[PDB]
Amino acid sequence: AVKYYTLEEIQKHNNSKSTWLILHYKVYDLTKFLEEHPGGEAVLRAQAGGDATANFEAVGHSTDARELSKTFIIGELHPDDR
Ligand code: HEM
Repeated sequence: AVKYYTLEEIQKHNNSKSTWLILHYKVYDLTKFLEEHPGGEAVLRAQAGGDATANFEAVGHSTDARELSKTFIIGELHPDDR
């Protein structure tokens, strides 16, 4: 099924193990991609656990990168949040 995640639940995934984040109300686990991500782990980590939409777009990310993101899609932002 799809499953949605609350800001809370996503928040708990900001550290040492699980880097989740929200881009455009869509939740992405990239925790295993930290080193792999050619923008550094640190910035992903720092932005983990919440809205990183503005950060993501402010940096800017190609079509490839946008499509890549979907491969790391776990679900969406809970309809209670938005
Ligand atoms: C949706 C998940 C993400 C994927 C799949 C992804 C993928 C990529 C890829 C492939 C690039 C290379 C640039 C391109 O070809 O577009 C990149 C660069 C970069 N990303 Fe991400 N990214 C993600 C999320 C984020 C987030 C949340 C941040 C914000 C903190 C971030 C910050 C950066 C930075 C700073 C660069 C390097 C920009 C530069 O120095 O030129 N990324 N990313």
